[PDB]
Amino acid sequence: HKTRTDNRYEPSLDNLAQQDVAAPGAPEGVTALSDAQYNEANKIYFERCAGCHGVLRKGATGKALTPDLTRDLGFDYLQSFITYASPAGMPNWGTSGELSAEQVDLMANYLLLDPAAPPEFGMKEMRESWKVHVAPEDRPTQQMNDWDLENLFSVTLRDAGQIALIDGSTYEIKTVLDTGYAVHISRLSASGRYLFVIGRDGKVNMIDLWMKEPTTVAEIKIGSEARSIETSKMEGWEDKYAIAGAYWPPQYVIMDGETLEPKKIQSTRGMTYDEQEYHPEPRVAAILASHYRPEFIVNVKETGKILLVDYTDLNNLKTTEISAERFLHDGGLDGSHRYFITAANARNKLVVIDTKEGKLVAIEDTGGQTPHPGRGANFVHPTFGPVWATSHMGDDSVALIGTDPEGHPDNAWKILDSFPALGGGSLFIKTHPNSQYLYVDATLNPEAEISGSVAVFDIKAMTGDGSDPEFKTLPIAEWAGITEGQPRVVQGEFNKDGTEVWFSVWNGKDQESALVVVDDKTLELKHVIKDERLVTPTGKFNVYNTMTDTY
Amino acid sequence: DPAAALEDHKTRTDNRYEPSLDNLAQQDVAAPGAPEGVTALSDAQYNEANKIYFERCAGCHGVLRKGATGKALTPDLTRDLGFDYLQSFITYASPAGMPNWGTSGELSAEQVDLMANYLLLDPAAPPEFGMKEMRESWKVHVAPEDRPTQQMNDWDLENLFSVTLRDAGQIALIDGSTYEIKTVLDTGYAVHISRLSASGRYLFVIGRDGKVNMIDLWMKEPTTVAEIKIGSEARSIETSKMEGWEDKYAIAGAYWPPQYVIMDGETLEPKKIQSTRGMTYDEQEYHPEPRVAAILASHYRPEFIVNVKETGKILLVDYTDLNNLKTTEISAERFLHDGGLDGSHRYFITAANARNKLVVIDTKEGKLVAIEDTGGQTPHPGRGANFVHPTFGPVWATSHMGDDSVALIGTDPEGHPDNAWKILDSFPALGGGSLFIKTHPNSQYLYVDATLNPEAEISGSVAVFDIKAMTGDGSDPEFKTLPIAEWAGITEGQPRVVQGEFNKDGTEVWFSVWNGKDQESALVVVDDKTLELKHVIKDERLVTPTGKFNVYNTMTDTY
Ligand code: DHE
Ligand code: DHE
Ligand code: HEM
Ligand code: HEM
Repeated sequence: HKTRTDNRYEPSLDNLAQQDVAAPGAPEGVTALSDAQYNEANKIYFERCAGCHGVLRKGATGKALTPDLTRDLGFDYLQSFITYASPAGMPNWGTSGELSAEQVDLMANYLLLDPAAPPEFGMKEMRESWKVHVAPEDRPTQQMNDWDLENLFSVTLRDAGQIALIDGSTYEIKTVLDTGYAVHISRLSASGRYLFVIGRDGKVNMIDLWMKEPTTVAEIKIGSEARSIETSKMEGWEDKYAIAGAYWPPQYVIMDGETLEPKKIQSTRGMTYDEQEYHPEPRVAAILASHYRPEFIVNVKETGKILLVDYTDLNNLKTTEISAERFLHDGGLDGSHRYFITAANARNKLVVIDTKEGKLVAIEDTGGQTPHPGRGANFVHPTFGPVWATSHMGDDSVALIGTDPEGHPDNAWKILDSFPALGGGSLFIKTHPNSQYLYVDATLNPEAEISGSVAVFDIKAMTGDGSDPEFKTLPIAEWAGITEGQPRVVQGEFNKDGTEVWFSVWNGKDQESALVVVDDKTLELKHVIKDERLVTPTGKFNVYNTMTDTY
Repeated sequence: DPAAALEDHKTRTDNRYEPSLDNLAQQDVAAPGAPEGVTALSDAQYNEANKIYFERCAGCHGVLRKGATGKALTPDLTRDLGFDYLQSFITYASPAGMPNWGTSGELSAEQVDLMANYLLLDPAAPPEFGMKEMRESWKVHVAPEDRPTQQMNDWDLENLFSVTLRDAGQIALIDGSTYEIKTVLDTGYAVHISRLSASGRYLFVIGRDGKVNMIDLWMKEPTTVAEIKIGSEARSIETSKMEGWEDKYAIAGAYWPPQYVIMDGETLEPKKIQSTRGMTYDEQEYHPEPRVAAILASHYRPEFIVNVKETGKILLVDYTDLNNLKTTEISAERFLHDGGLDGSHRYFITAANARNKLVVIDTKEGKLVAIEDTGGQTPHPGRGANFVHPTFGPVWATSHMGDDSVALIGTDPEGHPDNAWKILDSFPALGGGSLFIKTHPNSQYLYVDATLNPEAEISGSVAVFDIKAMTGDGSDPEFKTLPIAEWAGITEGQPRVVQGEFNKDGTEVWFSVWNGKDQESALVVVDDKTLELKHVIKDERLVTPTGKFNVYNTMTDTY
């Protein structure tokens, strides 16, 4: 229950926590909580505990806390245990994990009562929230603004419920668009015309980059808690569909790529792959799109299932449910775009799926604690050949896995090397075909100096001889020149040409933040982006690199 | 207005066939707490109400009370209605269950109050049943290696009949030519159906309580060689029938938990469990209790065909790879129940009973091909009846529970294009309450029962149509009425005749004369060529005979 560098990345269901709940009756031997006491405890539970234990308390990374188990433990045990607090959430907006004596009582009593399941969110609810602001027939037939769309960057202004569209060459903020609250990621249609953003509360906004003044042409709510979205990327299916994944309800939704009309909702509730036991809360994590078949690649966390969903027929729906490893989170395709490599983070494993054949290929331990690749980093190692890399939240290690079964059979799907970067708390590793450098952040590191810097390895100098490759440390936060707080540097993202890499210097909402652009060839500071509108910048997504999956 | 119960809860000929979860009802449950404004029930009182609910109400309203054919009765809804309304409504009783064993639907004043109070309380979900639970129940009595390598008894296995002796939880293996009860086997609780492996060697039976038994017909004395529990309430089972996959797998479907399980065809080892919880096909709303109904096996692909009732989805599950599981979830129609393959074994035709529709799936292409209203009320085909109509061509027939109609649908898209998947004719048989229609390739007759008809004369008889005399003139073909119950010579009670089943040669058809467990029942064998009584099977052991399955016709899907 203490704060580890690799346990702060748990889901904070703060949007779901806003829903009022009715206090249940208490069975013999259990004391009931008033509506207010219960609601106060429920809000705390959803915001700080549900991530590890589940809203239904059936367990996730943390064990189940169902009434039968908790009642056996007793109020005294629960009270004493909860007194120590709980793991802190993500920095800047997350919880501290500290509880008062009054709250420790509410929490202990709450865990002894029978929880209700939060409301479902189906077609009727989605269609009611579905709004087409600009019908397809009323949209332009060609780009009507003069922006360089493919070099645009879509930046999340987290706490402001907005995104900034920034010119990748001039660094001018072309526009700031409202979305509501905390967009998690931006994804582009295969043609690069449509920008899709998903907010943590399940709201999806679709933006037409071809309009003279790009704006939301359609919006829809697909759940109460969501983190993922993706577009159809199979040749011939450009702009056909979009898909969104939710934590609650546990489901994914395929929507029309032009109107956001909800077409197919699929529940992810089901059996765990290994112990084959029913799990009522299998959250949808990363969602990618196949380049080999007209399918979406969906990670189902708690059950350890990777779904290949064929979108050529939504009525006679074909899917391949792949038994993988529990706690699937993020991942990416290799350089050839044929293999999906994903982190089963809590189990320190990388799962590899062949998207052409639709089958599991390998599962390997990285030797590190809690791999968190984001989409990862693909590059040609001088000795090993094609590899994909990931850093870790739990330690300072960077692991490389071979990704070329045809040309380098002996290295394929094997962890070829592991070496240290700046320190623990890493979230994103990055490179680009035109770059000779491998960038690794350390966002969640407890040391300000480290969390504000980035490690950079020279791929060309890598020998794979077993020694630890040296790295240059870029003082990103220092380059941004921010006085107050301990801003955290996060997520490298390259421009279309792969000549410049951007990083977010993430500070609190009422504090100063910035984006730092680094000249990839020289590893020197290129530009510092600051604007009063740039509030809590986090995710950044270059249109071209996102639409083509170039990483 | 509570007086609305007079119609909503009235017993009809077509509303007595909803599930009775009497096995799940046996589990003792703790009383939940009662929130403010609600009076609590003691553990004893709550358990009593729970048992009644699972036995008489859960079929229509759901174990979780989220609604099935009947509306949801969750605490949020019932509390708004209030105790007074519920008490008054429930006082009128509820629809009766199936004959002989079903509920009367009558409640005492004490019980009515227990039910009203029960509905105001928050129900807990019954226990799940996963791999750990299944493996704990898994027992292999005779390892494959120790079984015979050839038939060791002298029985004509293909002409054998596996008959459900319902209430006793037994099955009688009866010789198809001598009519001798070769053996009566015990499985514990009520067996719903018998299915045969593709080779015809293994007999699989599914108990309503979720118990699966596998019987080796090659043993000198056939007995259960392996058993396993796959849930708390189950009604379906099937074997792999794709060429090259003989004896490879068995699959069982459950009402609770909502799931299906693929097992090893030789040992019953549980291999893959799949939850059926999901979204309804049309309104796309989450349903927490989608029951698995009929399960058939594809002859065109190595797949099982699974009907998921409340969500209206037909699943085509590919068993060639259980790790990288390929399935096709076909949006069909809600309330899918029973069905069968056409004569060519390519198309699955199934009844979405509560909606009076027949759904047709192309098992080769793995897609929905048609949905047609039968024009009748509550179609209940069983596996149906396929035959080449003299003027219409290949057709599949179904009778109805809600009326006396028999509907024919064309099943030949290539050879009789205009007639394909269209209701070609509809005509009356004996009366409403029909459950099974039957024919065989070697017979020119179509048999139709009327099991649930309120009139004894009708419920104890069968209508027989002469397929050869059928024209396409739109008029109603005549039928001969066979007094099956009368032929059986049974005095006490009103036994009901149910389900025709042919012998291997298709020269004789059997019917069950179904009476109560403490009453006399019988099996009646009719000579198909003459439509005359051939033989009556009576035995003190023949208690509550219902489903009958001929080994050959079942293993080959000949109907
Ligand atoms: C499932 C998931 C994905 C994969 C998206 C996809 O494939 O489309 C993802 C990706 C991401 C990516 C993707 C990067 C990429 O390059 O693909 C980014 C930038 C990101 C910024 C953040 N994430 Fe993320 N994130 C979660 C979930 C996820 N994050 C959480 O549940 C968690 C731990 C807590 C929560 O309740 O949200 C969490 C906190 C954060 C943050 O605090 C970050 C740093 C800032 C923010 O804006 O909230 N997450
Ligand atoms: C899901 C299902 C099937 C499909 C089987 C398959 O494809 O493997 C089926 C088939 C059947 C078939 C299949 C016949 C065939 O030729 O395929 C028969 C004989 C049959 C005899 C009965 N059924 Fe059945 N039956 C149910 C469910 C089902 N019945 C119920 O839920 C119900 C309504 C009440 C209950 O709680 O069980 C019920 C009551 C009955 C009876 O009362 C019958 C008449 C006597 C008995 O033994 O219980 N059901
Ligand atoms: C949030 C305030 C919160 C509560 C409440 C909570 C409770 C809780 C209890 C009572 C236990 C004891 C379980 C037992 O049977 O002994 C327990 C145990 C663990 N928890 Fe927890 N927990 C809260 C929050 C969190 C968070 C944010 C995490 C995940 C980072 C988490 C994790 C765990 C883990 C791990 C355990 C130890 C046992 C195990 O599952 O290995 N909890 N929690
Ligand atoms: C079992 C004894 C049983 C109970 C209890 C029960 C309750 C119940 C209530 C309180 C209503 C009224 C709800 C309202 O007005 O909102 C209600 C309504 C219907 N029921 Fe029922 N019911 C019990 C049993 C059964 C059975 C066995 C069936 C199915 C054959 C059934 C069906 C219905 C139907 C139909 C209605 C009317 C509303 C609708 O869903 O159309 N009930 N029941």
